[PDB]
Amino acid sequence: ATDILFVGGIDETIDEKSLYDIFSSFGDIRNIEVPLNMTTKKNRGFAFVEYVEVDDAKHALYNMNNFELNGKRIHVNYSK
Ligand SMILES: [Mg+2]
Repeated sequence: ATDILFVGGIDETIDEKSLYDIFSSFGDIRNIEVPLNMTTKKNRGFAFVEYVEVDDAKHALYNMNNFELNGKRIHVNYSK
């Protein structure tokens, strides 16, 4: 367990704004990274969510792994 989550399988509509409003439910977010495709201006299918608190990351990972966002099932892993 770490305070940084690798999030995969995100729908093309998800950006930093929408992922913050989803993942901020679990606790204080230090940083969110959703790289954009410089051609489509859409995400590349993954993000990093960093919590202040490892306990918040653990709660987020339990609750969001295999959860469905906009009709797509997401993958949540500890990063590092
Ligand atoms: Mg930290």
